[PDB]
Amino acid sequence: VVMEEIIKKAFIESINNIRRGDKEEELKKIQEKIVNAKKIVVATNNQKKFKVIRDIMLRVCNAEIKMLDIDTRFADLTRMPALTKGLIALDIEKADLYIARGRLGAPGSGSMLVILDEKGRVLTASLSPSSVIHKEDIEERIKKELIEALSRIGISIL
Amino acid sequence: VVMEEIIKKAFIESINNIRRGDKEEELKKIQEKIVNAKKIVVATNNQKKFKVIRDIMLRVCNAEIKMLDIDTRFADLTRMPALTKGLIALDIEKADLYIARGRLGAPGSGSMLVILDEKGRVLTASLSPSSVIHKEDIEERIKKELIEALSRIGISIL
Amino acid sequence: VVMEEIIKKAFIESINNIRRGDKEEELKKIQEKIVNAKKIVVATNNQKKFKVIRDIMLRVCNAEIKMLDIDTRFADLTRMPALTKGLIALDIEKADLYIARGRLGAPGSGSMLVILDEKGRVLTASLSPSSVIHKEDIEERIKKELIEALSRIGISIL
Amino acid sequence: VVMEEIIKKAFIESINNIRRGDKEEELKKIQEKIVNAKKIVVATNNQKKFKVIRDIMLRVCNAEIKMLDIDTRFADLTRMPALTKGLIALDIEKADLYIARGRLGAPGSGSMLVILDEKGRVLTASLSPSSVIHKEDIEERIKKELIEALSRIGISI
Ligand SMILES: Cc1c(O)nc(CC(=O)O)c(C)c1OP(=O)(O)OC[C@H]1O[C@@H](n2cnc3c(=O)[nH]c(N)nc32)[C@H](O)[C@@H]1O
Ligand SMILES: Cc1c(O)nc(CC(=O)O)c(C)c1OP(=O)(O)OC[C@H]1O[C@@H](n2cnc3c(=O)[nH]c(N)nc32)[C@H](O)[C@@H]1O
Ligand SMILES: Cc1c(O)nc(CC(=O)O)c(C)c1OP(=O)(O)OC[C@H]1O[C@@H](n2cnc3c(=O)[nH]c(N)nc32)[C@H](O)[C@@H]1O
Ligand SMILES: Cc1c(O)nc(CC(=O)O)c(C)c1OP(=O)(O)OC[C@H]1O[C@@H](n2cnc3c(=O)[nH]c(N)nc32)[C@H](O)[C@@H]1O
Repeated sequence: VVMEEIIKKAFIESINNIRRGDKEEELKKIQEKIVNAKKIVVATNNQKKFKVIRDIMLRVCNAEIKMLDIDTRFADLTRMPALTKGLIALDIEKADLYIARGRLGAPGSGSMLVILDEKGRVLTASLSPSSVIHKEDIEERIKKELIEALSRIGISIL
Repeated sequence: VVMEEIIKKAFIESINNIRRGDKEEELKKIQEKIVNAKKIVVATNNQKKFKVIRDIMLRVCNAEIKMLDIDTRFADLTRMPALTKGLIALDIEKADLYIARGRLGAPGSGSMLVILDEKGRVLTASLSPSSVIHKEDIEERIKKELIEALSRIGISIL
Repeated sequence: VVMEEIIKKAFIESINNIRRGDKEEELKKIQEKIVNAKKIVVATNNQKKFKVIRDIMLRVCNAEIKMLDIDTRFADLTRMPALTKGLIALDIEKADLYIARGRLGAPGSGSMLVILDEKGRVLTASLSPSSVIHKEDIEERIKKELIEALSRIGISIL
Repeated sequence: VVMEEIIKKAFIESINNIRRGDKEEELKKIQEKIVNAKKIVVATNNQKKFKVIRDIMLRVCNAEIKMLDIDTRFADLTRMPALTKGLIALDIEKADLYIARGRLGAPGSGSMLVILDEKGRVLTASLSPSSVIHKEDIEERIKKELIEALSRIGISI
């Protein structure tokens, strides 16, 4: 069953007041989309971030993985910058999966890393506390963020 | 300074490539908006979810706290249901803060609790894994979500 | 060239501040997307709305055109109901093009017809005044809306 | 009523499947928000665009009307740049209304002018064809878009 047919079913359940939350078939399709991704685009031009992401993703799938040629810092003027960055990458590059990391919402709100599919659907995300608070190396932070975004949909890096 | 003037500064930084993450003034402003709120709307008609949220928020601020008299489950046909739920409350109720909890993304993607201000800005949020995995009492889940959403922007419940 | 490449050039212009509005290549690519579409989904379960749009779209392309099995009225709790209806159709059906027609914005704001591409991108659109004013048959309104949305990107129905 | 209550009424009609389009009260309320605005922000730092919009809006209301100090062209990397410009101005300026004009959607998709209220709700909008086609002066174009955006919610200059 294709993702669209799985989502159709969820939407019908919601409309008709029988939706009881996420279902096993749905989680499985999510996992499948990530693990089976053949091409992955990371919505950054910052080589530091890219390498942390790429190395982890290589433990889970057999995709070609690349970053962007433009600076996505301008997403930082939007309401939800991490998400904006993911849709910028979706507009300019064809891929199976898009991974973005940046600010969650307003200045002050900490960070969000998000994984989108090829139509811009939010498959998974994870957040860190504002760097003003945690003060960890950005490298260690992104690593923890990616790993938690995967574990929360049943994907272990082993 | 006013929130709008704080955000203008952040935006100027990003436009001109000198933005080095969240700043103290920015964190402080968010905490202030939450701690000083006079009216809070919880973006549900579900009594159980409301009570859990309210009892916590009364530990941190002195607001009148109320829930909605419409079912926001129809948000579940949109891309980011939890955010959609916040913006429905924003459209139909006047408050200083809006709290919503729902599915993060596509079916299977787990949960998001989000706090929005007076103009729909994302102030903070937290996520839980797909209920398919964690399998916890929802009321215990929402407690953990709200406390982490507060703690990641410097607000302690104790 | 591929749409992604075209958009990348535009974004590059914008970043550098040499963007002087839409380009012939961009118009040509939009036209191509529409005229060459093989499958079109109308984001509605309303047979009247469907028939109007179908018969017009058949004058411009050789697609299979269908509607949905679910009522996309629930998009009418969101900020931008017409756009929300398009993104619901995108989530539940595969197609080259999605056409949605509903309320522009807040209650009282009149109507929007919008055409999206297979990744959710906005190709063209058109509006009618609020029905409280114009008082015309819905089918006559949708016909005029569609024909406008097509002529403003250089597509003639004649 | 307050706008929030008029909106709840409308949403309730929708949930129950009895919504039969816009209503006179909702249209009145939109007109009211526009004509009675005391402050308006034009979401641009472009003087020519600002001036065309200001001179028209001064015929409809008695507001203070101002533009931004930042270039909102960075909106042009998002899916719907005109709307994004609106919500940038909302984030950095208090006002009763916000007016933005820029590209509707994808490169090549033509223009949109939009008017948002103080919570970012979409009150009205208007579109022009791709400039590649109409080939008009941008100032004539914006005059026509604002006028149509006002006239479609019952506001005559
Ligand atoms: C509608 C919906 C959905 O499809 N998926 C999720 C993700 C997930 O299941 O983790 C959520 C949170 C959701 O939204 P909502 O907060 O409205 O949850 C709807 C229903 O889905 C089940 N559910 C949601 N979150 C939890 C949870 O944390 N624990 C348990 N036991 N059930 C849950 C409950 O029956 C609940 O009434
Ligand atoms: C632009 C931006 C922002 O204003 N705030 C935040 C939230 C926060 O500061 O916690 C983020 C994540 C952000 O986006 P981006 O991922 O582009 O990070 C921007 C810059 O802000 C700093 N920064 C962001 N996240 C971290 C972190 O986890 N650790 C450290 N040390 N610095 C960080 C770095 O200078 C980094 O290059
Ligand atoms: C950045 C941008 C774009 O890529 N496409 C469009 C649609 C279109 O070209 O029809 C617009 C409106 C736009 O946004 P903005 O209002 O910021 O226009 C950017 C530049 O694009 C040109 N332009 C935009 N609207 C018009 C117009 O109505 N007439 C003419 N001659 N040029 C125009 C001008 O050079 C202008 O400085
Ligand atoms: C839900 C909704 C709404 O509240 N307002 C508007 C703006 C407006 O009233 O002008 C629209 C377009 C709408 O969405 P939708 O296309 O789903 O219409 C819902 C119903 O609202 C009435 N309606 C909408 N557009 C027209 C129109 O162009 N002509 C007429 N006569 N009725 C209309 C019809 O009863 C229709 O069944």
